[PDB]
Amino acid sequence: SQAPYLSPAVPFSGTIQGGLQDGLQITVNGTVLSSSGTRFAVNFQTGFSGNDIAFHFNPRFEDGGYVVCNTRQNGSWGPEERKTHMPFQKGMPFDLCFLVQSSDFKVMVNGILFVQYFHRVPFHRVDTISVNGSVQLSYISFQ
Repeated sequence: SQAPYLSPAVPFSGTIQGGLQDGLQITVNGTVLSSSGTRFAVNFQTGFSGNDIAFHFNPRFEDGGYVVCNTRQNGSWGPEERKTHMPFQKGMPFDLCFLVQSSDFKVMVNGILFVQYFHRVPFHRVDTISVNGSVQLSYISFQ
């Protein structure tokens, strides 16, 4: 059972030991920084390059607050899935949980379902989690 990453520095890249598995939970506990920019991202990808991101979760404190989800494949982005809600507040730590399922990721914010994102590329091929942008991390954990 994988040990958590404690206070990882941002921008962060870490192996997921099993790779994703149906039933796996990944918890990201962090805080958006005030007056340090307007977006951050959590990426589930294959390897460390950044060119093949199965699931890009991208909150943007712009235009009212919204979040974009997308997939990148061979360094081309597909169609964005936007949600016009900002479930994060600057200065407030959040628990952002990703549950892997057969057909989708379920994304919870403090336990409440935020977005469901259907796999565009096979979940089993994901072996890496990455965070970047305007956020400070406290931990990333696995169950």
